[PDB]
Amino acid sequence: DKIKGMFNPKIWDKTFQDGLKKEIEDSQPYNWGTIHELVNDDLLRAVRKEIETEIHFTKKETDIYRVNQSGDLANLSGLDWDDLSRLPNLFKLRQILYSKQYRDFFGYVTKAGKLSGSKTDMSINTYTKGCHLLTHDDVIGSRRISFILYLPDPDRKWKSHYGGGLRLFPSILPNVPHSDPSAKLVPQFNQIAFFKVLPGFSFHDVEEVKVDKHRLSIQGWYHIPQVGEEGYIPGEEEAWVRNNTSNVLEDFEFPKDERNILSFHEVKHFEKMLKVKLSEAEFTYLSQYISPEHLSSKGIEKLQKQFVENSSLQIESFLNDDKSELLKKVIKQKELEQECPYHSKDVKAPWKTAIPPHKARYLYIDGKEYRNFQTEADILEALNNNDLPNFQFTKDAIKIISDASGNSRENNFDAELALIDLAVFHKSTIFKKYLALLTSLCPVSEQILIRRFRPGMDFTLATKCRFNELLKSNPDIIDAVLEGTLCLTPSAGWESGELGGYELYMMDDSVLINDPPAWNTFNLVLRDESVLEFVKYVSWSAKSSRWDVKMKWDVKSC
Amino acid sequence: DKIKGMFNPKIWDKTFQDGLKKEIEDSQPYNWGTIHELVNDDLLRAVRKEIETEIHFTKKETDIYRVNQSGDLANLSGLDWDDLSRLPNLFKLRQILYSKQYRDFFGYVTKAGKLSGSKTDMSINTYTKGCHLLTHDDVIGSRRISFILYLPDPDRKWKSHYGGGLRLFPSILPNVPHSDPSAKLVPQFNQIAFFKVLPGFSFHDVEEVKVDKHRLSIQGWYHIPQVGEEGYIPGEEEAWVRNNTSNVLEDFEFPKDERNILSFHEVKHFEKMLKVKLSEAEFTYLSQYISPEHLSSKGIEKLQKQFVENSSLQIESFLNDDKSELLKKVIKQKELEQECPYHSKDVKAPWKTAIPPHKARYLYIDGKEYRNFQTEADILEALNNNDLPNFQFTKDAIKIISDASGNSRENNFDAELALIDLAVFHKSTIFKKYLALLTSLCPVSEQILIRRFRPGMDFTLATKCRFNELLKSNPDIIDAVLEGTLCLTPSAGWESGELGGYELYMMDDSVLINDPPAWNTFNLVLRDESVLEFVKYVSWSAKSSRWDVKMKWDVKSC
Ligand SMILES: O=C(O)CCC(=O)C(=O)O
Ligand SMILES: O=C(O)CCC(=O)C(=O)O
Ligand SMILES: [Fe+3]
Ligand SMILES: [Fe+3]
Repeated sequence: DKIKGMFNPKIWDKTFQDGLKKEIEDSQPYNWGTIHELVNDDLLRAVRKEIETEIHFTKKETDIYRVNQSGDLANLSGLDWDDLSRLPNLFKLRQILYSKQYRDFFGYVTKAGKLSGSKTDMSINTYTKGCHLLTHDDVIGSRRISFILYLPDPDRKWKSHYGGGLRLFPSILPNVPHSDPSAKLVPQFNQIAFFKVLPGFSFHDVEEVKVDKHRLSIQGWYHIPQVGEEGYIPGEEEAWVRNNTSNVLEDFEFPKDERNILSFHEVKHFEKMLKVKLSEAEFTYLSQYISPEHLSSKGIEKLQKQFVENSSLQIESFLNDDKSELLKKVIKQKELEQECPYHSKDVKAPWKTAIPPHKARYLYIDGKEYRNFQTEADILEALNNNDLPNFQFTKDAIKIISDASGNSRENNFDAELALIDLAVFHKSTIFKKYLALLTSLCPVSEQILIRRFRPGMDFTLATKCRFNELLKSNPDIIDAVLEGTLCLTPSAGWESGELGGYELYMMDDSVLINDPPAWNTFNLVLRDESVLEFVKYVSWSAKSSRWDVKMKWDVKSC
Repeated sequence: DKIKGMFNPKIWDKTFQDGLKKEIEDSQPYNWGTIHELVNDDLLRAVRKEIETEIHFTKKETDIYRVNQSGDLANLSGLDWDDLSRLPNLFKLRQILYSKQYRDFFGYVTKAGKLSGSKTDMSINTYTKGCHLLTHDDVIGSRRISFILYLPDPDRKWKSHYGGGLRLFPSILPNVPHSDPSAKLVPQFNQIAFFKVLPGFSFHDVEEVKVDKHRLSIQGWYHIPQVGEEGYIPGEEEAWVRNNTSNVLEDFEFPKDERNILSFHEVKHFEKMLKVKLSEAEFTYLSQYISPEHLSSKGIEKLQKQFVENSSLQIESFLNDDKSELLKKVIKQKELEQECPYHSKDVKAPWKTAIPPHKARYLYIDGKEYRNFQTEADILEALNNNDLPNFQFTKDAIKIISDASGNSRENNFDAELALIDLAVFHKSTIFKKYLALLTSLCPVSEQILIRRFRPGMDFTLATKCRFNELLKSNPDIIDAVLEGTLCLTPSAGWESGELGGYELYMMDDSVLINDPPAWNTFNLVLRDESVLEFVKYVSWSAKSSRWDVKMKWDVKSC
């Protein structure tokens, strides 16, 4: 048997097979398996060499990933699955993996039943330093089992600190993965990792590659049997796709994309002004935080003109010298002298973790009562007991925790307190008057968040604004959300190192803004329904978190 | 001189006059004066006797006062200012008070200028136990100087503990009086108190009469001179009335009549249900606070029917036995064993004082950061820095104050903590689902306040609901405010003693609800634009404060 002989002879042994089936049954957080030294060593070495000589990889980055790919439609990479003339060993590899012999073995140990021999579905990718793939479940089309065969250097050990681990996530509920993974597989040459595709459950990701090494892999899927194949059931595939394609789940997303309506006093002030002038006292108040260049008569005129022309502002050195210096000092001190929580269970007041991880992950201060979501019950409690932001109470709580601890260089809340003070400034009636002056728009609601995006952990994905549905019938209220981001990231290397963390606004060139983290910048965007936004995953190589203050307002023409 | 001789001879003495003018100039909180032994003693004694024999007084109560009056249009009291046949001494008294001789004296010492001799304007009233007159400024029509001549028993001293003091209020700003008075005059027979009417400033009230005594007085006004009189200036009166008749001041009112919009999760739950059923788990949650009789299938059906027919509910024994007993214990303990603040400066977290006192006075917990409004600056700071309610943070702050003090029978916050727990129950998603079930209305916003109305201090006046102006164009949102009051007043005697504190709803029989304070009642009223509501001034004779929880929701047909 020329097929059987191209695999490790152990895989044809009944005792081995039963042992592996048991391993898979007993695995966590959902059923998965691995086999070491799977394929004939000479064959797999020859495949690696063919790939190196015949395939050219191209970096592709999206919100969800950065991966060096070879699957371009025109086959300019050199990989054409319809014509493997220059890769005969790869041809042999695909043939043996989709053989009846292997499929019968593989379907048995995974309890997946019959698998398609003809619907071959493989991809060849490399992950180099900074490459990653964020949380997802693989539930697409007729996929039945996911597999990844790893081909890093056969004569060197791939090490845990290299990154590139396959990580698997437990679930709080179906389609609601826990923020932190519970298993990690470190890939080696000729090792295969695999799992039955599980709608709602099979959440996994590829840990960023943290060093200058090349993680080469062949990712594939076994599919539901097709017409004329063993195990084919007419209608099975159609039913599977339908049941996986066909908004209760938004309840499990935190923070909520919700704004609170402003006071009668506030709205009157904005209306009165826009039906042109700030008092000297009001300018004095603004000058406590904002640079003089953005408060001068001609500075304001320029900003007003820019907003009219672009429906956005990108302001540099937004905060004045005093506040910029204060914030830089306290943020740098926290970055360099304090320990950051790197698991949601370890996050303490005033911080929360954005969830679920197939949508976002980051730390935030919202001014609401402390939440740490580890169980379904924790989430249900929050939903039954909505509370509203209160930044002064949050400040108060911080002082009491701090005074109990001693307020040292290791545990002080100087950064959080300074950032909350900044949030309170932006919550002030006078700030919103200034915002109204710049935009000729009348804020009627607000949400303010302080965010920290940790290296190797944090990101958001491309999403649209959420309109205040109670305000939809109001003809004065514009069909848009005004969104501000005050970036306070003190480290460098973001652009040159491609460290992620950039704020991206695009139309659904479609890119409106692509802004790597910087220090003391203020972005303002009037978002209509279609505009997409995200903050890119922050690389482990970043020398600080991305820190910012995120602000959102419903607005009326005034 | 028959006129001069009917007054104390001292008032015609230049040295006396100048001394009095100086007293008035140097007085606080606004210029006022008093003269002792003003009138011929025999004359004033004869006037008192005529009043006792010839005038019948009738108790009249409104939101602002309770006073035994004699000014009925038909003159059934026996007092007819056009025919004093049976009161010739009263005739003589009016004549001398409006004489040129007296007006020249009175106008001089008050720096009020000329006064009308013909536009006589007097009223005769008695204040008996429980009678009072709340804060007001006397600024009506052509009134120039206010005076009150007191005629209690001439042969007994009126004592401070009798009450019935004339109290004068300082101002934070024009038309914004301080909550607490800064001067009090204790009336005696033949004593006159007076002040120039001052738009924006001349705020005064009559302290409740606290004992079974009869405070008889003649209140009057001197007016701007009329045509043909000394000092008449054509157009003066018209200009005065115009400048006093012709909404910035709502900024100074606390608490704000403002509701916060509910979460997306909440509104979805109500919509889903009303487009009929609560789960067993939801009933279990409700049963923690609410009596079984209001959660049963037929109990609910009855309430639903009552609300359909009346657009209101009046529920007795609302809370279950466990919670009723807990709340009664802690409220009674606070009433009987702890000291209540009786000046706004003495009110501490978590309590605030409703202001200004010509509109309302009471203590409330709103869950917002602590405020104590003693200056204009204090108010302006709050207005520039709006914050939102957070009951858990309020609870947290209470524990830290309590643990610093020792948590004794004298200083514990057991009542406040139990009341906040109750507020949190009513803030729960499941409670609002139950509310939606009872009413077939869909809450979309909320405000919850805990209120304490102290004996001898606290009240509100008749006002309409305030619509959420941002929601006016929404056709689904009903032009009404749903309003709940959970009364938790543990003392008795309210109705029999006429102790005030009643909750009054009336159409602008017009009375919808007149409900004296009781224990564990829940009133629910769907208020359209016109419906007026107030809580009547609580008598010093009440044996506890009125305690309640006030709830307001915007609602849609769902
Ligand atoms: O390379 C891996 O380990 C897994 C890749 C993956 O999950 C995917 O491409 O869907
Ligand atoms: O009787 C008093 O002392 C004052 C009465 C009063 O202020 C009034 O009737 O307007
Ligand atoms: Fe995958
Ligand atoms: Fe008065």
